[PDB]
Amino acid sequence: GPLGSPEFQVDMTFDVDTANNYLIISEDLRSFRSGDLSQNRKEQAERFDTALCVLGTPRFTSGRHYWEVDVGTSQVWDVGVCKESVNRQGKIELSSEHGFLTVGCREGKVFAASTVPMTPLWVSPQLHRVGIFLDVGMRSIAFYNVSDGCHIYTFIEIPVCEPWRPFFAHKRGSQDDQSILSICSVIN
Repeated sequence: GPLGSPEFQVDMTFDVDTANNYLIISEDLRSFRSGDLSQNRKEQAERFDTALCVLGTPRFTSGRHYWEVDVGTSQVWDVGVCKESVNRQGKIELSSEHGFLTVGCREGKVFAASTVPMTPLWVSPQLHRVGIFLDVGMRSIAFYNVSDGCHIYTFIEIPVCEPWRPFFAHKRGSQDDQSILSICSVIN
């Protein structure tokens, strides 16, 4: 991607204790998608019971951290970070005032960031890979289009009193829809 300083690439995976019942994760724990059946999993506070969401395993409390998410052909998604202390049961309101700093896409390729009110975004029609840079020191989190390094939105003056957990969400477009969200990779 456009990340010039590789040292900040945070190779991660998803945290299964957080995934919602209707979310199927891959074996390498770096891809997922909502679905038909209900994966009856160990019900717990760390797991969303209603919304189709998962959390990256990391827990950032300081430093600069970068990771990429491929949203492929998905039509409905949300990416970013949420506070470790956010409520995971019931209605999840994507609001920076509820602890959610995300960028999302809805039906019709409409883009929006979770500010208060929501900030509309005009991103490339061919977008499919989002670059995220969490900078706790600068109290900001930025989003980028990985295909050309174009800046999408940046949140500033974000609170840094508790760990920030990578956030993810996805809902199929149709029964046949094969779209998936996958975290991206590695290095040398």
